[PDB]
Amino acid sequence: TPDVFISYRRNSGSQLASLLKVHLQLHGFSVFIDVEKLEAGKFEDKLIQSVMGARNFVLVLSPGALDKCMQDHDCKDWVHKEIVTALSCGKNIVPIIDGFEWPEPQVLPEDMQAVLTFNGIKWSHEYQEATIEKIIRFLQ
Amino acid sequence: TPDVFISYRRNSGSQLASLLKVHLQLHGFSVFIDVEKLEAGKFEDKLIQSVMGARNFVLVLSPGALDKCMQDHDCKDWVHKEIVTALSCGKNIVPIIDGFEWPEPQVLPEDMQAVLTFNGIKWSHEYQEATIEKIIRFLQ
Ligand SMILES: CN(C(=O)N[C@@H]1COCC1(F)F)[C@@H](COc1ccccc1)c1cc[n+]([C@@H]2O[C@H](COP(=O)(O)OP(=O)(O)OC[C@@H]3O[C@@H](n4cnc5c(N)ncnc54)[C@H](O)[C@@H]3O)[C@@H](O)[C@H]2O)cc1
Ligand SMILES: CN(C(=O)N[C@@H]1COCC1(F)F)[C@@H](COc1ccccc1)c1cc[n+]([C@@H]2O[C@H](COP(=O)(O)OP(=O)(O)OC[C@H]3O[C@@H](n4cnc5c(N)ncnc54)[C@H](O)[C@@H]3O)[C@@H](O)[C@H]2O)cc1
Repeated sequence: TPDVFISYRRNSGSQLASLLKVHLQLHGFSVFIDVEKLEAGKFEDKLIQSVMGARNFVLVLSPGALDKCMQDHDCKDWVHKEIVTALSCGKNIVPIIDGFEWPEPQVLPEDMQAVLTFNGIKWSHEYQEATIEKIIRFLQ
Repeated sequence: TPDVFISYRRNSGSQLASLLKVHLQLHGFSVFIDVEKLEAGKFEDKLIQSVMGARNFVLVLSPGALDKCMQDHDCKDWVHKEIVTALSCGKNIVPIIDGFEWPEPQVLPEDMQAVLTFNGIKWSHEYQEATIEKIIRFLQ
């Protein structure tokens, strides 16, 4: 029922993810971010259904955002889990690049390596309105 | 003419500072932040005029936000200059605390120790709108 899911890393991406939420809602999108819209019940189900329900998966690539996905053999890391769901479901994946270094794909789990083939949007501190505009152009 | 001046550290606080700006604009307040409002001319002049011009001074205390203030005995650091300006002008100072560890006064320059005597607001990741509502209570 939301159009946009926001996947982010708390310890480096929380503030950016929130700013993305606020801007997109301003522009008429219904947005899921965990802190606003993850409510009662077993969260493993709710989180994954929430990815499945949104056309758009916006992924915040703050510095090191994918480091916990590395060597996540049992799929216990939540950004890992969200990306796989977005990939499996063929979502409109929009990476947002905020000081991220592109790792060699093979440091990532096979089931999320394809995340790096989607075109991302550089988050510009100096030109935020234009960044926001570009993100809206990408959204389906 | 701006009602609110946002002073912040770029390396740790740029996202929060932009998040705060949007929320305050949505609530009808005119906000200076550099990356939107600092325009042509000598920036030393224009910034200081901007602090002097705004009833309210929102200071973003991201972690280590005052580190480059300490031992800054010549007032070269920009967060130091902004604070000193807001103090001298008797501005409504509003600290926003986001993982900031409170320092002993003695480690700060004498000219800006008084900033620690102001009542600050805890930035809550889980209750952002409540945080924003409290900030607006503080503002004049
Ligand atoms: C004039 N400057 C700009 O960045 N101008 C940009 C153009 O319009 C928008 C804009 F503001 F972003 C900078 C000036 O730097 C210094 C710093 C020391 C000595 C001389 C200049 C600016 C401005 C404002 N604040 C205030 O303080 C706080 C941030 O302080 P700090 O986190 O510690 O910031 P810093 O990272 O040490 O400064 C970074 C510098 O900022 C840029 N940059 C430096 N030179 C100039 C210059 N000539 N013209 C344009 N940009 C300049 C370069 O990126 C440098 O890296 C905030 O509250 C701000 O209000 C600090 C530095
Ligand atoms: C259900 N959890 C919540 O945080 N719930 C909060 C209450 O409602 C709103 C809310 F979401 F903020 C967490 C669950 O954590 C884990 C983590 C590992 C194993 C089991 C549970 C959640 C949820 C969503 N995301 C998604 O992923 C990304 C964030 O990933 P990371 O930065 O890496 O995340 P983390 O911060 O390391 O999470 C662990 C922390 O999460 C909290 N916390 C853990 N337990 C629960 C729990 N039972 N109920 C509430 N909070 C819980 C504690 O603060 C833990 O330290 C985003 O894209 C999110 O969509 C990750 C973790």
